[PDB]
Amino acid sequence: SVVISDAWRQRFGGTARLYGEKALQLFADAHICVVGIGGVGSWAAEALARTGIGAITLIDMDDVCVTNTNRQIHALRDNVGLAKAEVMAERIRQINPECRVTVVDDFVTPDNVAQYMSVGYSYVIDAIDSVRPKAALIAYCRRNKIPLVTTGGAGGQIDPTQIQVTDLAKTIQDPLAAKLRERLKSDFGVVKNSKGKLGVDCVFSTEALVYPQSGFGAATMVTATFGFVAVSHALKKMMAKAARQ
Amino acid sequence: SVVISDAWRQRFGGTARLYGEKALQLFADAHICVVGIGGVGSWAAEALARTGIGAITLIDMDDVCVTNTNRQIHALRDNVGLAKAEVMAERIRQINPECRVTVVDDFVTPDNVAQYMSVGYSYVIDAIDSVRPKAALIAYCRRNKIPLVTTGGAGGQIDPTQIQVTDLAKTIQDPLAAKLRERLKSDFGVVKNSKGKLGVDCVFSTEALVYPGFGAATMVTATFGFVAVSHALKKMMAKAARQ
Ligand SMILES: Nc1ncnc2c1ncn2[C@@H]1O[C@H](COP(=O)(O)O)[C@@H](O)[C@H]1O
Ligand SMILES: Nc1ncnc2c1ncn2[C@@H]1O[C@H](COP(=O)(O)O)[C@@H](O)[C@H]1O
Repeated sequence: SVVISDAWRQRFGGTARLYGEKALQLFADAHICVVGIGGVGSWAAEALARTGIGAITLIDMDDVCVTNTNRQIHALRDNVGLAKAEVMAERIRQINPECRVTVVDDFVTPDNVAQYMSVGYSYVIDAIDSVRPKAALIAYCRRNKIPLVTTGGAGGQIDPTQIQVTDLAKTIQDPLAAKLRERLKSDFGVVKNSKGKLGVDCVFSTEALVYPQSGFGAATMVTATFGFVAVSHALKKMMAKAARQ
Repeated sequence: SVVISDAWRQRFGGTARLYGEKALQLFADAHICVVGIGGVGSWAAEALARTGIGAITLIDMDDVCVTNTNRQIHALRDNVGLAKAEVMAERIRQINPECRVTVVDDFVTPDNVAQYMSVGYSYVIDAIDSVRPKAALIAYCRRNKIPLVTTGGAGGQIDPTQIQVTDLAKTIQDPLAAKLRERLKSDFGVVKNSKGKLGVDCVFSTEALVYPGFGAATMVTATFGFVAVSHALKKMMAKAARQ
């Protein structure tokens, strides 16, 4: 068990009062991986750190670009050109200097997924946009019963009150999730069971897509909320599993 | 009237692709006030900045405290003891150096609300927690037809998906909103109309409250702020539309 220090309780006393003391230790002992530190994942990383999660792995090899500014928490003038994962790690150490943060400066691929998932995470939050690796990550977590939550496309959306969680097989107005389902079947033989489910939790929105005005655009209000609903769903699952034990 | 630089178009290309060029220009010309830079308002200030809003005022007098860490974007070790509004202003300038950020290092009170509120804001986001000033700010904006969105209670809640916007008269499960309508009536004679509405937009959640000083979580308090900002932008855009 990670030891909760007096400074930890000052930082996260509001966490303890919301979720209880048992959950505070559960979160301090957790190890959560965020794959893709972008429009969804950067805000997922922020939320985990601010809810007293004791260890966080960040996996991404992209750098902060000026064009990230609309929707990524790490996109500031002074960060531009630095590695997203490294920049987010430094911000997490500012939120909670006792959080153990690991940076994997790499992309997940069908060939390295086993080694990066081999670590035994409490939860994986998949926030990547490229469909091939996303399918491979999902296929691997599902087969190995690794707790995972994924996200459909967060672009082309303006209403954060329509964001919610469903089985991946049952999303709508999400072309990314549809391509994902195709690739899961075609490359990994992962298909719907009899009850019509893939057994994979997906954050999506019922909102009708807003097509490019002036690729799809995006807004913090929506993309960040994707990440926050992914974190809330993961924490809730973790707590349910602990109580069940 | 703000001339959108190319640097601005590089920052907010994605904004333009989502809301359109006309909206982008409307946001660059807007001036939005955020009152209370806490678990709700700090994320609202952030969303405002990252959506290309061209002028932002922040009103708060409190300092960043370690206990803020669970739910406020400016709560970081090196910021502790600095004025929240100034820390947030500095961050906004790092998001968009061309943004015009004004810090009011004061609390809104029933005696200074007209002086601060009547600067001609495009929109006011009220994210204050104290009931009496909050009633006063709502009553003033509503009497003066200042576009306002207010936020109810964000603490004691774990489910960001239950957050919504409705007329302040129709909120449920929110004691802060209930106390506000009471105070509005008693101290300002602000009361429901014919249609049952008070004519005030309120961000609230239908979730039943979790009693341990409620706790709070970023995933919820931030989403209150994000939903306030999306609502304000929708209303401004709809008003622009209808020329
Ligand atoms: N295979 C991958 N592994 C890890 N991160 C990825 C991978 N593919 C894409 N990403 C990242 O996922 C993030 C997607 O965010 P966005 O551009 O905001 O949708 C970006 O930061 C990408 O660099
Ligand atoms: N009358 C007021 N005028 C402006 N800001 C206020 C007022 N009362 C409270 N606040 C701020 O509202 C914020 C509430 O945040 P929280 O404590 O997270 O609800 C804090 O940063 C307070 O300092």
